[PDB]
Formats: sequence, structure tokens, C-alpha cells
Amino acid sequence: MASMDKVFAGYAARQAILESTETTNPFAKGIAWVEGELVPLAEARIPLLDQGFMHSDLTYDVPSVWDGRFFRLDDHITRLEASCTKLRLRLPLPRDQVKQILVEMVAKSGIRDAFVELIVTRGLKGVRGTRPEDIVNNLYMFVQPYVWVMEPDMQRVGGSAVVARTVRRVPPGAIDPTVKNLQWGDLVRGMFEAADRGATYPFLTDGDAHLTEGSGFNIVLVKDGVLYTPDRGVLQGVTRKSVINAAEAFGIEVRVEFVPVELAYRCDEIFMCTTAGGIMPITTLDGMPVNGGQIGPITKKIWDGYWAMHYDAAYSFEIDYNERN
Amino acid sequence: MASMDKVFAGYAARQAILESTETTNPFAKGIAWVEGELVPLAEARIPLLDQGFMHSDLTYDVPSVWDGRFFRLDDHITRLEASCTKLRLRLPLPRDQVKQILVEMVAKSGIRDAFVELIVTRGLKGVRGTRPEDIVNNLYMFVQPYVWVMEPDMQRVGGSAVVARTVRRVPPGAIDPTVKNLQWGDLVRGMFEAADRGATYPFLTDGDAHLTEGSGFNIVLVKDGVLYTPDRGVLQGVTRKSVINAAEAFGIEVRVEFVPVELAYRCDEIFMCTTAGGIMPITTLDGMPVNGGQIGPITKKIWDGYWAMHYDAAYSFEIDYNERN
Ligand SMILES: Cc1ncc(COP(=O)(O)O)c(CN[C@H](CCC(=O)O)C(=O)O)c1O
Ligand SMILES: Cc1ncc(COP(=O)(O)O)c(CN[C@H](CCC(=O)O)C(=O)O)c1O
Ligand SMILES: [Ca+2]
Ligand SMILES: [Cl-]
Ligand SMILES: [Cl-]
Ligand SMILES: [Cl-]
Ligand SMILES: [Cl-]
Ligand SMILES: [Cl-]
Ligand SMILES: [Cl-]
Ligand SMILES: [Cl-]
Ligand SMILES: [Cl-]
Ligand SMILES: [Cl-]
Ligand SMILES: [Cl-]
Repeated sequence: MASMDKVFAGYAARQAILESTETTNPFAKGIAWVEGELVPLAEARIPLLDQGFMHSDLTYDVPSVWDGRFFRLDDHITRLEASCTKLRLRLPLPRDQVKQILVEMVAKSGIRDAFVELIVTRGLKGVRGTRPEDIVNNLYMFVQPYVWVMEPDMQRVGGSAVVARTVRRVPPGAIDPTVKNLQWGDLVRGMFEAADRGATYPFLTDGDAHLTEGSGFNIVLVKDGVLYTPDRGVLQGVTRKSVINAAEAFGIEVRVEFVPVELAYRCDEIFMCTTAGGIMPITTLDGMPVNGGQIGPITKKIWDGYWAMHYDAAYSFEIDYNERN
Repeated sequence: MASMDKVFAGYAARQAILESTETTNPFAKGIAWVEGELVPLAEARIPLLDQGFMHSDLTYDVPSVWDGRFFRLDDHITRLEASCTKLRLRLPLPRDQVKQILVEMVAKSGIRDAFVELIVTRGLKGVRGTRPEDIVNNLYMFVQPYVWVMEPDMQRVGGSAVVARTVRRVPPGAIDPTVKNLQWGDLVRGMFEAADRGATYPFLTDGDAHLTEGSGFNIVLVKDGVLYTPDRGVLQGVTRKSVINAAEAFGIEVRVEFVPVELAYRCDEIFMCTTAGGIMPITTLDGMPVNGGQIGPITKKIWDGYWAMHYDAAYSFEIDYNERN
């Protein structure tokens, strides 16, 4: 219930070092792997005919680095492989080589707090009209400075959400939300709706009176000392997984189940969770304060627990930035 | 009711001529417009950070050229602008300039039968966390040899379809299907399902016992001299529009309305329609011959009518090759 000052101050200090190197290190603003070559992220290009662009025929995943430590990298690569399997894709390199490249990329960038993305696409030939044996999947990877879906200043007070009414989440029988994907048509609609309504974060329903997820995050409700989070219709987030780990360590019950929309209007606390920002409190919903409008005690406990895990060998490992090896 | 021989023979003759130019015209296999530069299609590259790739945050449209005549180009540009408006995008160049560039591209390629695609993306900055004033949309365009969703020799016989059971169409309240888009998660699932079931084409339902569309085409049923095609849940196809034009000219009623799945099992004829292939008969459905399994008389009449429209000044214009239209 009190790690924010230190977590954010550490980040600010590391950030200041990174920023100072932007004119000397061409990778300080990010680095990409394309067709076996490493290039500054702003200069990275992909073939126009890649079906990842032509029909968003891809999956992706986003591990992260915090304070020079990769967080749950194996979980993210395993989820990527699972997503590939569901799409009949195959990770184009052995996963141990992939890990080695990522660590090399991070080390070269000098970035201590990083957003790391891997993308596997169908390749230069589409599914339609192609012999399955002629299909060759493509891999793209990049590392960039850590991305905040909720900035540190706002995490201190909580953000503003709406339950979206002009859009609902793509259902699993159309697109499987457990397959991480970049088909964000509904999520972008949600972001526009939130903004139109004077808020920031959209919570999308399943179009059947139950909650799913938002534009880049899972949703957790807190009521009478219990956490509630949607089971079906959502990405099985690694942050959400970490929230469950922390809750279990603290003796807090977590129910991963169908969550009726009505619970969002009568719960004690709300937070979002995602790799790109961590634990993100929501203190206004549909223009109304959430139970008084302050960040709640269980949210604070989970917040602290989540960041503590980033230093636990069971969930993280230290990257060697030395040059080299 | 028999224009197939002449239409396909003409195409074959033009294909042979096109092929003979490939060793001397670097654009004969296709040409792309990227950031104001014209490049061979295979060499075209886009920024990795373009949000058209990063979150498929884009719309697109696909006019075509047949026998050196652009087909309904104005309709396609108008639909593109409509799609852009619905996504809060804006065509980055005046539409008259866009048409001029397209004609120039086709002429340089020397392609007489062409698939032409325009893509408008959100640009290098995403909706999330960006000042709306800081967003600059991007334009990509390319011309390639005509693409067949059903090959000419399969159109002579008819194709096999299934009503998909493992996937349904993304509903409009999640992603608006009247906005042409490349978020094909459900459509690719449909293609895999069709293949798994020994058929070529998937027909997707609305997940509520009514038909919508398939993987790159609209669906038309013929029953007792009347055409039926889904109103809601689908792209408002320009080919479908052309089918309606031809049918009205022929005195054939067309009902654009809710089409129950059951009608597909008791109708007299079925065909698919799309810019990438035209009029595409379906003669087996779920492994069962459609009303005897032969291409039907109304399908043939529409087939002929559709291709005749490609030479009709009301619907087309001739491109001036080596001099621009
Ligand atoms: C739809 C969706 N649901 C849930 C999550 C949370 O899952 P995890 O805890 O495994 O991260 C994400 C993460 N999406 C953000 C990217 C969003 C952006 O950059 O705008 C991420 O990959 O972290 C997401 O995109
Ligand atoms: C989902 C969908 N519905 C209907 C249609 C028919 O609409 P129109 O008659 O306006 O073309 C298309 C055409 N999409 C094809 C896909 C091409 C491909 O798969 O390679 C196109 O863009 O021409 C489509 O993609
Ligand atoms: Ca450390
Ligand atoms: Cl530190
Ligand atoms: Cl999974
Ligand atoms: Cl509301
Ligand atoms: Cl999805
Ligand atoms: Cl290791
Ligand atoms: Cl000819
Ligand atoms: Cl089209
Ligand atoms: Cl139109
Ligand atoms: Cl079935
Ligand atoms: Cl769609």
C-alpha cells in the first residue's frame, strides 16, 4: 500500500539516464529485428505484401523489462506459441534463439524499462488460394521504451472509465480473444467513445450484460474483499495472472468467472491491468466516483505486490548489459 | 447465357501479352505508391510503426480494371471516403488527384486486367494517448494482376461452400462490416474450416440463424425467380450493387433483407460476388448438390450482365496506356 514513490522514482532516474543517451545511441529510442537485421525502430520497414498488414493475419505478444529485468518472459513466449498454434502459425525460430535475440536487442538498446513486442505473421502469401506447404510465416521483433496505458501521475489518483454503449467486444466465436491479436476495430471504437464521453478508458461488454476487457487491459473489480475478473471473452493476461499470484500470497480470494455489468456500479474498487503500465486504478466510472473516488486498499496491496514480483527470481531475471558478453 | 468463353479467352490473350513484358517492364508484376514514390510491388515497404500494421487501424477499398477499363472507380472512391469518415480518418489526397495517380499507375504497369487497392491508415501515431491534432493519416496504393477468389475454370463448374459452424461473422456492434477492413480473423477461420470440411468457400452466419457474407465476397441466393441477399452484417459490395443493376434491367426482383440460413438449403441457385473474381457460382453446399448441382439460369444471366457492364460507359472508362486516360 506504499511502493509507488520508490517504483516511480527509480523509473524516473533510469529514464533520465536513457534520455541523456539519445544523441549517442541510435537504439535508445528503440530497436527492431527485421529479416535477421537489427535497425533503429523508427527506420524499421516491412514488406507491404506481408499478410500481417494485408489481412492482419498474425498474432503477437508483449513481454517487458523493468529495472533491467525481463518479467515473465517464458510465460509470454509460451502464450505466443499457443496463439500461433491456434492460428496454424509457427514461431519461425526456436524459442531459445528468440530469447537470445531479445536479450541481445535489449542490451544493445541500453533500455532498462522496456516494452518488447514479437509478431508472427502468415508471411508473404495469404491463406486463400495458396498451397499450405508454400506458406512461410514471418517474424518481427522490437524493443522500445516502456509504454504507459496509464501514466505514473494518473496511477496515483486513478483514472476515468466508461462502460461502452456504442460498441461491444468481438465475441470468441468470431475472433478468439485468448489469441493475442492486432485486430482492434472494437477497441479503437471504445477509445473514441470514452473520449467523446469525457473519459479515458473503455470497458467493453460481451453484448450480453457481462464485462470483458478494454483497449489493451484486463478489468478487475473489488467487492467485499474479493476480486472479480471476467473468465470468458478476454485475453488471459500475464498481468492478470500476476494479480492472482499476489492475491493468493495475500490470502485474497479471486473469482475468475462471469462478471455482470451491474457489479461495476456497486463494487468497492476497480483497477485495470496490463503489461503496458501494470496496475492501473479506476476511480471514476461513467462520470461518478467509485466508492468515494480514492484508490482502494486492496488495489494498493496488489499494486505493491505486482511490482515486488519484478525482483523475484521465480518471475524475472537480470539482463547483462555489459559489452560484451 | 454464355459469355464465359469470350470473357476468359480475352483475359488469357491479354495475360500472354502481359507476361511477355515482364523482362522489360519492372512494373508488369505490380506497382505500389508509397510516400509519393512509385516502386515495383514486390519491393514495396511500409514503416513497421504504421498503425495500419500495429493495430490494423485502417480502411481500404479495391476497384478493378478489366480489358483496360476502370470499373466503377467513382463508387469505390466514394465508399473509401465513407469508410474513412466512419473511422475518423481522412483520405490524405484530394480524390481527383488519387484517381489521376491510380490511372497513371495502371498505365505504367501495362496491366489490362488489374486488382487495384487503396489503404488509408491512422498513421505513425496511434489513437491511444495521442493528441487528435497530432494524428496524420497515411495512404498506400497498389496495382497488381487481377485476383480471382474463384479461378475462371472453377467458375465454369461451380464451387463448393459450407455454412460455417466453428466461426461466425464479427457483429456490427463490434466492428462495422460496412467499413471495408482487413481485420479478417473470422474470415480466415472460415477458410480453414471450409478446407477442413473438404470445401472451398465459407458462408458465415450472424450467430443468430441468418446469413451474412464470406471470406472476401457477398452471398446471393436464388429462389423461385427472386434474388435474396443479406442486408445487415455485410459489406455493401459494389459487385452486389452491379448484380442489383443487372437484375433490375432484366426484370428480376432482388430482396436485400434478412436471409435465414434455412433458405440456403432450399434455394434454386447460389452465387458469390466480389470485385476479385466477379460472379462465382456455388453448386454444392455442405456436401449436397444445390438443386441438382448445375450452374443455374439466373446465375448465368447475371454473370453475362455483370461482365457487359464493364464495357458500359455508365459504369466504366477506358485507360490510355502509355499516355494516361
Ligand atoms: C485486449 C487486451 N487484453 C488484455 C491485455 C493485458 O494482457 P497482459 O497482462 O498479458 O499484457 C492486453 C495487453 N495490451 C497491451 C498493448 C496496448 C497498447 O500498447 O496500446 C500490452 O501488450 O501490454 C490487451 O491488449
Ligand atoms: C468481407 C467482404 N465482403 C464482400 C466483398 C465484396 O464486395 P465488392 O463487390 O465491393 O468487392 C468483399 C471483397 N473483398 C475482396 C478480397 C480480395 C482477396 O481476398 O484477395 C476485395 O478486396 O476485392 C469482402 O472482402
Ligand atoms: Ca535490477
Ligand atoms: Cl533504479
Ligand atoms: Cl492460449
Ligand atoms: Cl451509458
Ligand atoms: Cl479479438
Ligand atoms: Cl535466462
Ligand atoms: Cl482482349
Ligand atoms: Cl472492392
Ligand atoms: Cl457503391
Ligand atoms: Cl454443419
Ligand atoms: Cl469486419
